[PDB]
Amino acid sequence: NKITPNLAEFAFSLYRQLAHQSNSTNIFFSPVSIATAFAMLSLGTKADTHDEILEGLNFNLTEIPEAQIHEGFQELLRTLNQPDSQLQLTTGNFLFLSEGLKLVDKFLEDVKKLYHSEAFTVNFGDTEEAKKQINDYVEKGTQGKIVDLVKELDRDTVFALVNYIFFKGKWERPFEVKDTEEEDFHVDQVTTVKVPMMKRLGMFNIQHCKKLSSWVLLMKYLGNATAIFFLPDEGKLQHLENELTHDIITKFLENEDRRSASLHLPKLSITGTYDLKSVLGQLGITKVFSNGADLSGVTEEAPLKLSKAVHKAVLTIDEKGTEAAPMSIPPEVKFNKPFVFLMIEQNTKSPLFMGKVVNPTQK
Repeated sequence: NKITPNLAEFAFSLYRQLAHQSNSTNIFFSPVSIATAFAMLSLGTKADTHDEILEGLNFNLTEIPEAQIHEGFQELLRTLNQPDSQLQLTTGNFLFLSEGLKLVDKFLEDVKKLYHSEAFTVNFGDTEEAKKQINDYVEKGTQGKIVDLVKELDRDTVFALVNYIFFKGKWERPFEVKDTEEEDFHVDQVTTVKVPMMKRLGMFNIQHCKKLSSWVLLMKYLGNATAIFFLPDEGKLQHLENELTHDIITKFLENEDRRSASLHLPKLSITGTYDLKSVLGQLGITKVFSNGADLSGVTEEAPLKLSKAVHKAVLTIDEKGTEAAPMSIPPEVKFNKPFVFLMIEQNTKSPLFMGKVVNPTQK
């Protein structure tokens, strides 16, 4: 591809932003899902409001232009939602604009054409009636999987953006279920939760990276995906999260050896809701949320500005995989403690998902 280099960093710089604010919760989101959502939204913005968004995603408009970025995002977004694509990954965008605006046509047009997104006008006057239409709009277009999302709306809201994404993959080489069994997972030096622990002795592209001071495991997905797990040495969690860099993962990936290992990957299902305004705000993206907001590409009547931007992602990890099938002690590698992981898109290498698991039970 050609944006992986930047989304990769966006992914990271986005991560150390949500992690900074609560090193006690699980963290899970799709860097691509979001960039896509703002790259999409950028379509209806102009001037600085516009350039500030694409830059905020680590793009340098003077060394590459939009009419190529949008090109790249769409090439990737296809890969995922594609036809044969049985990777089981759903994702979309909701756009709620205050009813009473002659919204430019072309916009809605492009939006629901390339960036898989739908627009719905609502009555922001009634703080509760909008809350209602929305929570319900979402619960309908989400197949009833996301309920009562928006807990509480604002008062002067006039534009709201909801971005979602569910994912549950099957591995190339699956785990027998008769083998998984409950085990201790040390979330803290004091707390300990019991959790189902999938286990399998196999040939892995696992290796103990000294630079990151942590075991790094690679697990291929059935499809155009790949998951990389990082198990950090005692108290090296913080370090790991600090020394991570695209150039490093990139190298790891390149290598092609493989050695015996006894894996203890935990069976888990986690999600993560986040309010982007604040975070992206820290990452440079402000105008679209401020007052000047140049959203002329969306409406030409009154002023307008993104008031709320929410992101919900859901992941499920299990033993599922392709239906099918005393001489050198292999290293035991048990993920029974906080660990960081990242999902890559096989073709483009872009960062599909990113997270930390601090408690397999927490929600």
